[PDB]
Amino acid sequence: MLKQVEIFTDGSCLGNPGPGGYGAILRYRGREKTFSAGYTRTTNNRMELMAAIVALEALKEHCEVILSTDSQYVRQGITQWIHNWKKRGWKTADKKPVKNVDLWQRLDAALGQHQIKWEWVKGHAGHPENERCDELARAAAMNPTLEDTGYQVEV
Ligand SMILES: [Mg+2]
Ligand SMILES: [Mg+2]
Repeated sequence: MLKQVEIFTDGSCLGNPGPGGYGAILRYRGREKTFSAGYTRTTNNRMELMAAIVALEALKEHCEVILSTDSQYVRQGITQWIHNWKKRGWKTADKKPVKNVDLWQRLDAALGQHQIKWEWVKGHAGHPENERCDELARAAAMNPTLEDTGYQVEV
């Protein structure tokens, strides 16, 4: 049997683009570990991906992971887009590079490490760990210390 683990994720961004941060909680046997960092210019959706990437990459063995997020962007990519990407070489139908391909490829690499069950929640109301992830992400966005070196500025 695989170790069973729970991960909760959220991103936060003060603009589009603007300062942003991610927040994640990894829970195993009651014990909780938190992850967060802040970036000077980024987007909310890139921070949503970073939260999942960082928490999954922390795992040192193959796990069964219950992954909970309210991000409709992450949900659309996981359930609607990534199957096209893997057939098309990570390009659009116009043979153009897909947006945020650097983070989507990193997330896909981390996801392939584990047995993943996704828990798509509707919001933060009633989900205390997801609310705490939002607090972690917002706190980092208010004290950014890194550059989002993979963000291709759109403006
Ligand atoms: Mg969010
Ligand atoms: Mg948020």
